[PDB]
Amino acid sequence: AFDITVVIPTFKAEKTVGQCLESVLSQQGVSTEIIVVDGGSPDATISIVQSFSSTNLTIISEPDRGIYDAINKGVSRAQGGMIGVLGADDVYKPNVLSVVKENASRGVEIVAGLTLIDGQLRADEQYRPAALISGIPFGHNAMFASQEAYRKVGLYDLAYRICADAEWVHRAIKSDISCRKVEQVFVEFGNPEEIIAEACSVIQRNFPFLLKEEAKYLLYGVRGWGETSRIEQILRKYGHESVLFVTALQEAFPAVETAAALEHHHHH
Ligand SMILES: C[C@@H]1O[C@H](OP(=O)(O)OP(=O)(O)OC[C@H]2O[C@@H](n3cnc4c(=O)[nH]c(N)nc43)[C@H](O)[C@@H]2O)[C@@H](O)[C@H](O)[C@@H]1O
Repeated sequence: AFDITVVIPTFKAEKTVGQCLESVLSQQGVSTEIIVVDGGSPDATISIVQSFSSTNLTIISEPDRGIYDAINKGVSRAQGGMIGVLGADDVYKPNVLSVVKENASRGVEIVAGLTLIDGQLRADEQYRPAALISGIPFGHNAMFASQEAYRKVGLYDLAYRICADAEWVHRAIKSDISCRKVEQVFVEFGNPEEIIAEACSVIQRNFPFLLKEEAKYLLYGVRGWGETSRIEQILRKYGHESVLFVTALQEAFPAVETAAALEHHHHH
């Protein structure tokens, strides 16, 4: 019934929710449903959300198990053709929703754009198997996914409080969900061991034969935070387990092509 659904999880968002909503309601060229999933804010959040045009805006306000629980409730109710998720500290840039509608017109399942963070572009990676030894390849708040993409992939895994976004996109890649990356900014905004722990866990969900430290090595290698002289060793160790894994490494690290060809030849 709507081109776009925007799911906005909120808790105590009074300082910025107005700006968030203004970036959504101002979007021209589309019909947009907004679902605000509030976790029981005691501040001005609900009143401010109510200060906007309510025609296509639903407010859920009730306790939840966190951001991704709230997102799941919103996604589950969404009626739009493409579904985006915006945090209250985020803004969509002008004309972004019309750009999503235009770029979704041939039936791609995910349309993702660029993200501006503290005035710099997020260092995005390609949506491909190489992302499976990394994190989320684009900003989650720059992502729009269709009803069918959510039906096929499913919901966000609440076990991940930091990286459920990455884990969902990794599932999309593994499920061969189609994706179109648009080279335009869609969204603007401004404990490391826990983040690293979750990111390594997400990678092991793709490749369960990896030790945590090997998942970490691969993540740091693809992101450029660490060295790569052990990639070939990792490839020899596990290549036989999974053609997807061999593919992921040869994409991430094209210099290991001669060794990856050898894994393919012997095992796949
Ligand atoms: C929206 C998500 O934000 C993540 O940023 P991440 O710093 O964790 O989370 P924050 O930026 O602090 O909060 C994100 C949004 O969720 C709301 N919020 C925070 N906690 C809760 C909660 O317990 N329940 C509900 N209903 N709302 C909550 C907050 O008001 C804000 O709009 C991204 O990493 C994800 O990719 C996605 O963009």
